Amino acid sequence: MLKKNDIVEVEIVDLTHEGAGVAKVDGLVFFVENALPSEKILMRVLKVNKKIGFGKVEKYLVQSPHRNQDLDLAYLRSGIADLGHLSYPEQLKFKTKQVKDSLYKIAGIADVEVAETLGMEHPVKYRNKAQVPVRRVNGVLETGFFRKNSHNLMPLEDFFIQDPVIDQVVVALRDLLRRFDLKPYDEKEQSGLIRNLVVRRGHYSGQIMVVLVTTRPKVFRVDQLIEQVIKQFPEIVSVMQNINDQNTNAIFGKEWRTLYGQDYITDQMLGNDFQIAGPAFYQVNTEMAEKLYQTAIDFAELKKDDVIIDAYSGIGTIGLSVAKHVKEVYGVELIPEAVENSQKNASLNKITNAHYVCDTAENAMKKWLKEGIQPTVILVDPPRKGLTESFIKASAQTGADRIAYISCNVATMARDIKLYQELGYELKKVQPVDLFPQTHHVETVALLSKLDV
Repeated sequence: MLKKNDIVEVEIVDLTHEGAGVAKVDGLVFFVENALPSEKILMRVLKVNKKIGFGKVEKYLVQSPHRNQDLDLAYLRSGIADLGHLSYPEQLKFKTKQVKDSLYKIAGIADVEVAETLGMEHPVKYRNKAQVPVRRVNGVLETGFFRKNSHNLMPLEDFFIQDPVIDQVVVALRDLLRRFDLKPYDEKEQSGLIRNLVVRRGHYSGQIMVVLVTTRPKVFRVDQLIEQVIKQFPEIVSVMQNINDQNTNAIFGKEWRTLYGQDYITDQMLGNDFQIAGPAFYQVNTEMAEKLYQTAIDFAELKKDDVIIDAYSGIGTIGLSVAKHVKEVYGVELIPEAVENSQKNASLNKITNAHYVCDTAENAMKKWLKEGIQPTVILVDPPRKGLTESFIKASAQTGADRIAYISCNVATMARDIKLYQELGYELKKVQPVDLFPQTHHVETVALLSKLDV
């Protein structure tokens, strides 16, 4: 029976969703960082639980031909790129396999085509938004990212999967915070001023918003700091302050202040302009979010007479992306300011057939149906937990023939598919999309239809 710090020769026989190698020794299932299937390693036992254990590679005996040798290990240990040590073609095959297995094991479905995962051509340097903690590390204010399962900042300048100009702004801000003697936040002490930096840069527009996330309102000589950072980065259009005075894992507090310029940037997606506030949700991989939405559009076979419900519409990106293709878009969104933003974004693009309600999806559907609206397509991008039975039955009660389910969690998608099948919908096609390349994340578009069943 294995002990911690034992060294055992194992063959890696599987890979978890989150990118851990799997070995099976002495009745236990071991999870091993930075170890790929068919690799043979000397494994250092780090921890033994009842049915599972944890290990480390002491030495590679056989390295996989699918290993990417050039990845800095910082990106695995920060969880920035959980699959970054796997060749990109095998990353895609793995995400495809996971979708297929979920549909079979959860929904009992084995006869539906699952397309190979849509990948990114140069799957690096892509995020249009940084959220970096600011902490003192080794006595110096640093920017970086937390080690996995911790709040220990790893100082980083190159974030691998982030816009390099954003990386440069974060470094310039780091150095200005140092020159101006501004103190980083200390979670244990609840001391200091600077908690986080959020930097958004338009993928297409290059417009930059700097958010200083601070514990207190007053930031000494911040006007001179702003004066100098905009000298280095004239593309900065907004310097915002968010005050978070709470002991919480949430990034943002309630109060926002504009210190310079605008309180938003403008960026483009599928040909439309979007005004993006500090706390708005906006896909960080614009290049692949465009392909994701294009996939749902293609699956739904959108016609100019279709009436679309954009369920959980946010600041409007999905419905406004399809608005030019369909008769009417009805968006439901629970957050009123998001509805405000989606109305502004419709107006900015002169889109007049997109209408938003702030309500629950069930109540909006009830009222829309009472108003005579006859939905024909529902586009829904549920949270990780999937849809409720109430939502599924309500969406089915609308009579909508096609439902494009944009999932960030294949497991809850397969569960929801089962109920839609009981309700008379057929699962027609499935397309995984690599929305977050180099990571574990599997995004899936599923087409459900009660036509031709």
